[PDB]
Amino acid sequence: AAAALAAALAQAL
Repeated sequence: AAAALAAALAQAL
């Protein structure tokens, strides 16, 4: 998840 979520955030912002 750490990977999944970090990327989620990066892209969102």
